[PDB]
Amino acid sequence: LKTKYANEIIEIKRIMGEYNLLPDKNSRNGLKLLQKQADLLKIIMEDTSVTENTFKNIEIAITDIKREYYSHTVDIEKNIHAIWVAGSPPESISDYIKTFLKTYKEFTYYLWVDEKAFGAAKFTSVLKQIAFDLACRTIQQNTPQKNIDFINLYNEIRKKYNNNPSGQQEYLNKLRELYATYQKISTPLKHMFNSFFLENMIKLQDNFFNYCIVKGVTEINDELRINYLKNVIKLSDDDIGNYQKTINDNKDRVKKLILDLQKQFGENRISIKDVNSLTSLSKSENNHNYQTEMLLRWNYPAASDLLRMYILKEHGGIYTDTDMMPAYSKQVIFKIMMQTNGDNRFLEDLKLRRAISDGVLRYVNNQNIDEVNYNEISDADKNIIKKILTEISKMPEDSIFTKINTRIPRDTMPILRRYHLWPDGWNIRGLNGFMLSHKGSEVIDAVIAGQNQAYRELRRIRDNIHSEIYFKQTDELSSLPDTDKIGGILVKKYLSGSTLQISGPDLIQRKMLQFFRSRGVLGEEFINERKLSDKAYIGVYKTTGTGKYDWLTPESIGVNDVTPADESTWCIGKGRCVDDFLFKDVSTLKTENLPELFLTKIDTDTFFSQWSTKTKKDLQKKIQDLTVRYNELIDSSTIDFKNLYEIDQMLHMIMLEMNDDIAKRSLFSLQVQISEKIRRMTIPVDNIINIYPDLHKKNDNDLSMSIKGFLASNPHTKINILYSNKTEHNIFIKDLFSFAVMAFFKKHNENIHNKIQRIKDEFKEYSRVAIHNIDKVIFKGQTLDRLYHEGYVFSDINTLSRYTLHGLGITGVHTEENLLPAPSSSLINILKEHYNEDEISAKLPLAYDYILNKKESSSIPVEILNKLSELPPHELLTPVLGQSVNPLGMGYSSDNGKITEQVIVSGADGFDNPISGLIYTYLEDLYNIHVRMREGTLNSQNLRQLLENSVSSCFLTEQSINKLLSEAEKRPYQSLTEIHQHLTGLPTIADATLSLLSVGLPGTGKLLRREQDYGRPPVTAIQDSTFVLPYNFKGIGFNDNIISSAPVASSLHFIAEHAKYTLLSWPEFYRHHAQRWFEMAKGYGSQNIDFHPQSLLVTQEGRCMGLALLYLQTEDTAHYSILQENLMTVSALHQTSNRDKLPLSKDDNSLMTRTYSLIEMLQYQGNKYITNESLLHKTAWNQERITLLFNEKGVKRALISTPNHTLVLQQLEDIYRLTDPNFGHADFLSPIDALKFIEAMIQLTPTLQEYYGLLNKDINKHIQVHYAESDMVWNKLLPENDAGLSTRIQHTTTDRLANLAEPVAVAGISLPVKTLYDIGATLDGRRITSPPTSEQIPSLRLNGDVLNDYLSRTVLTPEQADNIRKILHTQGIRSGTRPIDPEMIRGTQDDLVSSQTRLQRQATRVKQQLAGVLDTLQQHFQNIPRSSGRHLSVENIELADIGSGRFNLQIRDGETLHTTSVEVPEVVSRFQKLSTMLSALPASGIMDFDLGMSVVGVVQYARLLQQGHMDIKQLSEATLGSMIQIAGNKFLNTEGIQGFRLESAVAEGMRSVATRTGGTMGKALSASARVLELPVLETVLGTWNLYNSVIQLQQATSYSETMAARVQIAFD
Ligand SMILES: [Mn+2]
Repeated sequence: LKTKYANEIIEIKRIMGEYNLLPDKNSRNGLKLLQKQADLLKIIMEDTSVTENTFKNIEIAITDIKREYYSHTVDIEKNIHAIWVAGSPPESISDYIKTFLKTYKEFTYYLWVDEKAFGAAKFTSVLKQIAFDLACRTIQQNTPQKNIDFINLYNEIRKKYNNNPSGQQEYLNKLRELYATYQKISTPLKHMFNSFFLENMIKLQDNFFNYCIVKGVTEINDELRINYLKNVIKLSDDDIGNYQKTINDNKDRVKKLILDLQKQFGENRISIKDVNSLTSLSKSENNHNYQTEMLLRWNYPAASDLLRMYILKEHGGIYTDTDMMPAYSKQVIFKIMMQTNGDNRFLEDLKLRRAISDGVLRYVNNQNIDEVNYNEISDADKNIIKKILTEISKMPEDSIFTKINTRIPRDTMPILRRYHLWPDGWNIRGLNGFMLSHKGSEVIDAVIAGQNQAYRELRRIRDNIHSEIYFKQTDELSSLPDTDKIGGILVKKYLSGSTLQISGPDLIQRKMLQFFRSRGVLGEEFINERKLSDKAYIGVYKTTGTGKYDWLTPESIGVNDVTPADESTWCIGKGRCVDDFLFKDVSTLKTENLPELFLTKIDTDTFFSQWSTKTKKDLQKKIQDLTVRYNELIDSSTIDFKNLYEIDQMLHMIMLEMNDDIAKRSLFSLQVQISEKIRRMTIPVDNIINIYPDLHKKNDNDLSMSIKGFLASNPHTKINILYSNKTEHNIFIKDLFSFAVMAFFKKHNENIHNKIQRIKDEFKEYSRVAIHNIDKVIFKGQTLDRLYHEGYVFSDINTLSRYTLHGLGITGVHTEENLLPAPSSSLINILKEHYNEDEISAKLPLAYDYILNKKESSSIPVEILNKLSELPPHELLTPVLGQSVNPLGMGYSSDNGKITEQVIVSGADGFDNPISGLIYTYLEDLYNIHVRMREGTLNSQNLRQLLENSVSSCFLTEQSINKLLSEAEKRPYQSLTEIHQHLTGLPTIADATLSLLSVGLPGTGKLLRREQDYGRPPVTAIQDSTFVLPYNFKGIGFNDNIISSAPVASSLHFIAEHAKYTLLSWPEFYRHHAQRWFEMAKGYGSQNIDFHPQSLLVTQEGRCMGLALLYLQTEDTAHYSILQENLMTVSALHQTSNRDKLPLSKDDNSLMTRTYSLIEMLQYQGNKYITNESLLHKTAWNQERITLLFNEKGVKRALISTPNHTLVLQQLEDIYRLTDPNFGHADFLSPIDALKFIEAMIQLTPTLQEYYGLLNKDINKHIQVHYAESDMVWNKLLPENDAGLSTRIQHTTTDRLANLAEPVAVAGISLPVKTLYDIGATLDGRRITSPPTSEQIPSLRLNGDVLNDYLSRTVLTPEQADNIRKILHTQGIRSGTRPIDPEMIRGTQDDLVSSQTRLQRQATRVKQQLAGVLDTLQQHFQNIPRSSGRHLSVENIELADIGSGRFNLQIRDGETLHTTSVEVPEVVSRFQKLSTMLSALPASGIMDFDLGMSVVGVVQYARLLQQGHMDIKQLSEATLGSMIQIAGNKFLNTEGIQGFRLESAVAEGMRSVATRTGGTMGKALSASARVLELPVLETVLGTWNLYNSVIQLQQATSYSETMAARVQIAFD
């Protein structure tokens, strides 16, 4: 290994030198160097070819390095810190302090006192009262089927006790009894009472922080709290007096105690330190978690969990709790051991150590020994303990207690260890009640970061809007602050008044374990069995080779934890019912000042109630103008940025033009509501991931693994690996020039080409993987093009690339690191059964290796692998689909609350994206500054001119320009991110996006920026992460844990290869069943039946879930109608876009893309929900049960799922609306009729039953019903941003143009703009949306396809036909579209309009039917085993059966393979109808005009085909023509005339029909027959030949559309 490891050997020399050149080796940097060289030695020994001598040398080097690390120890500062809980009686405290001052001679006792939080207990009690009352109100209102006895009794007791406020104890005891009653409530109700209470309290805390923002205060005190209370609840003077009395009493108590102890021990010996004098308290990243802890705490008599951390970090020394006692000395413990005849029960039993410690306390402080509480102790033990105390009371006060070791290892915090004799055995655990550390310790930083992360995870309940409520997770000691358990603890404490911990000893132990693991090799002695070891604690008692532990000479001297005043000891006595309580009536809450919990509109009558007269008379007019727009913005289901910008800008201006305080508060409430709305409306994300690899690392295994994982996560994901060749080329030139400063070209080119070709070939067979060259999609005038041209090399270039590719239209998730899809809940549940929560993250790489690839390793049990193979890969991983981002259009990965640029999730196509434009402009400005600095020609005035007319000028401050000029003079060539950092003082452009937004969104943007300092997530941060880093498997979200809260797996619905319907023939399904649908609905009692069939999804993938969920969002008739119209419009647009292959305007295209992305995300989410029993209750189909649900259990919405389809049942108003996406909806008076109709509809009709998936199946066991426990669950699951599909009627370009009444003059004639757009008027390759100016009129062009469709749909007047012919003649047909022959364009008179319309309708119907017929023929022809080539060559067709359309088709395959069976009754039945109506025409006064026209069209199409004279498709079309001819011959040739032509017979029949009944119908029939008799028109044959020659080859469509176009040609 001396060759490969040679260079690293050089490295080790240098690290040794770094060890040698250390002024202070006892420092962090030296230890870092030590771990670096230890890891290098690890790398050396990991090589397989290592001799035994090298192993021994490495081992002794490791031992020496470990000894050197362990020798570097720090002597802690001589301080002792104790936190004074406001509610602490000094008589029980002072003694302990004296003890700690009599043994620790050279130590100063600092009592940390928070003067401004003396009254905070009452404030949090009032907040808790309000939150619980709100939770009770919402529970009662959300479950109106029954009244709750808990709520009734609770309101009863509160209201009754209002009479006697002085009876607090009477109230608290009755509340304990109330909790005893509450324990018997239903478990789902308990879960809702646990989620609500917590969410409401977090909301109230956030409201208080918002008030702190609006008052512009910097530090929070009691006066601020009292003013907030008076502004949120009516406060009388009595409660203010109570608050002040508590504050004064606390001040007097603390001053008296400190004065007494200072009189005894001296001035400087014991002192008071103010809590507010800590830098960490006001630190922004601590997020004011100290204030939040004051509210979310259940350990009342205990001290704060976060203050001790700050104190240890900023001061160092020893932190102790009040009731800790110094450990017993060696001599005293030895003597008590020998004086009790060897009975160790005295040194283990808690109830006895309590009495002994009480006696020692009384002796040390010269108090009466005989007064020791001796209860629950027998007389014999009492007497022996009495003699014990009398014997110890002779020993020198000095030799009664011991001290501890104040020399601790550098950057380590010892933690006391506690041993307890429970009845079940020995309980050993670490305690945060006694810590050692030193100032500037770094493990304290890790613990503080962990505490902040824990509070973030706790707040995740309210942060995540679409977060589930009902997870019945069992108690598992999860690292997650499991929200349900914490809410339960909080409710229990609020009700009764007296385990799990957010930031207790458990979290501290976890964080120290993680940090010591991160330390590396040298920490191996601080971790044992992947857990905290015995050397990370103090007080560890080694066992004496037996069951019990020897109490003489412990490994480390501890602290007497057991004391008569332990928090869990005296609490049997103190009732604590007055120190921390404030009973305030909540019914008088002022809802208008609470935007978090109540969304209110501008009620102009009551809004200006507390405003002063002058502010009213100045600003009321402007507010009244704002009223309607602001209410519209709030009530909208989408966010339009123009109105938001206008409203917010003018609200901010109004705020700036005011000096009041109440009106300022109301306007700030409006801004808060706006910001919350911005937070709520999330937009979907496209199923696209774009990885920008760094093509220089030695291994690409991570890239392949990431691509495989994202391919396996979902079968529709699109993956784009964007690499740039110019960037690599310029990097090569830069390396060669740097080498030249102080041959390989072919090697480098081969290396890059080989890597790119290898990644291309590994995923060659997958179409979803696209290897892209970035310098092939960017415009030449773009900033990136200039960056490549100049030779930009700086490492941030790729980040810029990402931003550019988002502005180019490439949406999705852009990333550089090799992301992996997050593991689903199923994989985690599988892994949990054989692993703990801390090993799952370690074993996940092996599981992913087994899922994506097929490798297995012995490090994982076989049963795990077998369980993993039983599930599909897409059921174990989370795909990119189903995600959502902020409406501002960009989200970023988070790292401890700071958003970074590892992952950029950029909205969805078609949605508004302001950040795109902002970053585009910013990148341009940075480029301009960079280029002007490149030549050194930048000065202050130029810098001002560059950024004018730009938002980035908001960063133009004097210090920023000064720094920019200084850095420009120091080094002219700086990367764009360096320019950004100089200009703004921000780390990343992601941080600058919000500041750029504030320009156009002032006030709201500033508010959202200010909320980041107060616990609220950044608005541009993704919360739920579906990705994990490949090297550490940590989610990239803000407040998520991938292990304990992994997302549920989504069920994927897979359908058969053959599609029963395609887009062309889909309307057949609606047409043939609509009438029977209506008849069934009307016969089952329906009174309102509406038909709005959908055409968005013609296949059953997703079981039409998406659409159904949309119909489930509506709660009102009006919203339902608006949604129905919008959906019909989008469906028509879809048919126009893809069935006809017609271009659309930009607005319509964006609307279609928005609706489609929303539908796909909704379908994914719905399919995920229905399969997970924790969220929606699923029941088998039973009419009585469902009626009981809809009548008794208060269920208002339900999803009825068949195997292949989904129906929606609602309870709008007082009627039950059953919605079928393919058939519209029906309205029923009672649920039972709706259920009967659903049963009949899905059961009776055979084609319906087969298509829905219920053929030959019992409907009582294959139809499921999914419903919610409470209606609010739907409000929690369904997204709020509908893209306006439910509130506002989206308008297509045609509707907008139809409103304009000004005509446009083209080619000398004037026609309306709507008609000009209809005929396909395009400017430079884009359909017009506005009246063209006179200059652009010559540039207009006519789209051939749109004009052809318009002609085939419209019955023009002769004058209009002349106008269109003239316009086409003077403008021409746009190149690449369908050429149109002017002879085709004609017009009809008034009397022949109905006939022409019916003919066009029949043409469409025949197109749709023949499409299905030809698909059937292709399917029948493809299942025939065919050898090499396409020589099927149908020998002979013959019509066999007359009633079912049986055609015997001999196939002359050459191998005598003959399939004489096919069922095509659509062709035969029309001719049967025509013949039977012709024969009985003299005896029937009925004439079917539509049937005649359809038959005429079919025979004309067959004539064109056969006159025109070798794969499956064209052969099947020729076969179809043959069967049309044969059926006509069979039905119209009554006698066997050899000289029989179908056209002549059909024409003669039409002529006889026309001559039997006169009129315009007869004239039209005669004209059709006349056309049939004569030879085909020259122009007709010309257009047919032109199509079949050039147009079919030009188009890439399948063959069905070409056949439909030909039959349309025939009908025209
Ligand atoms: Mn305690």
